[PDB]
Amino acid sequence: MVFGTLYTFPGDQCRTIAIKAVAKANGLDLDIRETPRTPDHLSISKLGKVPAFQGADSFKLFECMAIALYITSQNEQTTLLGKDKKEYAEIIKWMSFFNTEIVILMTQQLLPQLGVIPYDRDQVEFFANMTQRSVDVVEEYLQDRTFLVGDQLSLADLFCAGNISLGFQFFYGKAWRQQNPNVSRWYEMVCHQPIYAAVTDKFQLLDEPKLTNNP
Amino acid sequence: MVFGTLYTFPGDQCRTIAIKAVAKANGLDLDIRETPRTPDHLSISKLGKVPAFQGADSFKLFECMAIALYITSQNEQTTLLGKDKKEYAEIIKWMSFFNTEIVILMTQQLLPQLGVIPYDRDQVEFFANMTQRSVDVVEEYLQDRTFLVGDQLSLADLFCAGNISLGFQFFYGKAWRQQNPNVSRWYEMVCHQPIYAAVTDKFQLLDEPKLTNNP
Ligand SMILES: CC[C@@H](C/C=C/C1=C(C)C(=O)[C@]2(O1)C(=O)N[C@@](OC)(C(=O)c1ccccc1)[C@@H]2O)SC[C@H](NC(=O)CC[C@H](N)C(=O)O)C(=O)NCC(=O)O
Ligand SMILES: CC[C@@H](C/C=C/C1=C(C)C(=O)[C@]2(O1)C(=O)N[C@@](OC)(C(=O)c1ccccc1)[C@@H]2O)SC[C@H](NC(=O)CC[C@H](N)C(=O)O)C(=O)NCC(=O)O
Ligand SMILES: [Co+2]
Ligand SMILES: [Co+2]
Repeated sequence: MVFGTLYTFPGDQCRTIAIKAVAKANGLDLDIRETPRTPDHLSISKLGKVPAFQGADSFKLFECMAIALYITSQNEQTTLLGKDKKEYAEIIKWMSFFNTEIVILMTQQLLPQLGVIPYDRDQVEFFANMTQRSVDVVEEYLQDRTFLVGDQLSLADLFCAGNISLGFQFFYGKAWRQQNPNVSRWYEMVCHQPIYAAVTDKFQLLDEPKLTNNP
Repeated sequence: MVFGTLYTFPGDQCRTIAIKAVAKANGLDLDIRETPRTPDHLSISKLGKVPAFQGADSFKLFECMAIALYITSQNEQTTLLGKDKKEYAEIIKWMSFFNTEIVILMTQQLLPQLGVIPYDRDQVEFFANMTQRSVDVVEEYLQDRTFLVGDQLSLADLFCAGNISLGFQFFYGKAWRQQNPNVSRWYEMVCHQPIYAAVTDKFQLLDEPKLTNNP
């Protein structure tokens, strides 16, 4: 049957992509609800947050790290969670760093520029630079690394790549990628991994950013 | 020997307490560096963030979820990570919810009121209410629950309780706890668990908040 239901947004969502990806790779069918905050969704996430999950099990879950790990752990033969205890902890590290130090800061750079949230050129400039100072850590770490953790694809590669896809959607044009070659290579590499390509729209990159910090 | 070194702040820190707690419970000695951002600390966390960890191993880690899980997983007999795959995912859920939807929002309520960060009565009021709307979820969930996950103490109880201790330090006086009985009971219960009491200053609660949203 269907393994469970996943509440999300239409298309590719930065906190959802890995969840779709490892579900397919683990052979778990999912019912994708692309309409958020129905009675069913609030039953899981009272604050109405995407992603939210409920199994056929009828087991309930928010948050994205928890859902991704849950679905992944289903296959006991998976190689997406590290060789050993250290690589696992490392997978946890990158997943938490990307989700709090990159997505949360990039969100406050972005929403004002879409008119969701009040706009202040200086607030937005702050977040843009705080977001990039966190991405700079990854650029640097990836100097002469292929994968975020260990020597093969992990959940961190999938989950993090899906996270940072927010920036490739709006801000990271050719210039930015010239300037940030390792993150760009690694991101473009994870996007072409079949597990990840299978559950996403066609790969596409900005030429110029869709956004600069104008209102 | 010492199992590793932990960079933190002096005294009880909301993202550090569980890490100390499960290290002791697992019989791992830790060298506690209470002076952040030395050359050694930046070697782990280039952004200078607490907690950061390095084993005698010389294995390196930030972020707090990753460190806590790493140290905990050391004992293969631990009961702090759930009976099964669901309870594990649940432990991951509460750890991520407390760390992003409570600590991050409570931080922006708090820092302006300490003068770390610019102050705007309305910005602070926003965060205060967004912080409480996330805590309300826990109040509600804990109605007729003892532990966050399963039927015994887990890492989520320890880690989350340490997180929310920020609020008990500054904002949550007798009034607040009258108003929010389940979170209060559960917090006060985790603080009296010996594993957690062992690595903290004496238990103490506000009468009146140390802070209201004045500058
Ligand atoms: C970037 C992709 C996300 C879109 C974000 C939307 C968003 C809105 C709208 C919004 O109000 C905000 O982000 C948010 O959710 N909280 C927010 O305002 C309080 C914020 O600044 C913040 C949150 C947490 C910590 C610090 C600041 C911000 O303005 S993905 C869709 C959203 N998902 C999540 O937020 C899940 C997060 C959780 N940690 C997890 O599963 O990992 C979402 O559902 N937003 C709708 C909403 O009303 O909250
Ligand atoms: C609440 C206990 C924390 C104290 C927070 C201090 C703090 C300062 C100072 C600061 O600038 C800020 O919080 C921060 O770190 N980033 C911040 O500004 C960009 C912010 O608003 C934010 C961060 C992330 C997502 C959204 C917003 C905010 O003003 S604990 C000590 C601090 N630890 C961490 O931040 C670790 C977080 C990581 N996810 C993890 O290990 O889990 C710390 O070291 N702060 C110092 C600093 O300069 O960053
Ligand atoms: Co650079
Ligand atoms: Co109430």
